[PDB]
Amino acid sequence: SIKSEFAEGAAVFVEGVAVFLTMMAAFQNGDKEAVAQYLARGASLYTRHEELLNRLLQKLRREGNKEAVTLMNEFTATFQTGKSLANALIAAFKNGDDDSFESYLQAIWKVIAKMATILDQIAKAI
Repeated sequence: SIKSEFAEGAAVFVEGVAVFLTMMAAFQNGDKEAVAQYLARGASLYTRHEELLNRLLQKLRREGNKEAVTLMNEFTATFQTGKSLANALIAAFKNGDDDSFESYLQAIWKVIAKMATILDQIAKAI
């Protein structure tokens, strides 16, 4: 159902946000081995989330909920376009470029915050 897919996607979002916050703290504390593990985990969370977003969008389009569809479109467009920032973050990790890594963490967080606002609006429109 729409509600089942939404709740499962929300829980993956919560996991990803938590991992991201933990990764920012590890980076600040100079624990790069932990940062590497969190970056690897974020990758599988991306795949898990993308599947749930697809499933939810299919169900929303079939039921014809216009407000929820347009919000979900913005969430998914941001999720997909934001992959470019994630790839740059990974590149900075591989290059040992901590200044760039820091910059992308802070820019990504701004996007995550926007996505969390959209997600709350989706919950109120389903």
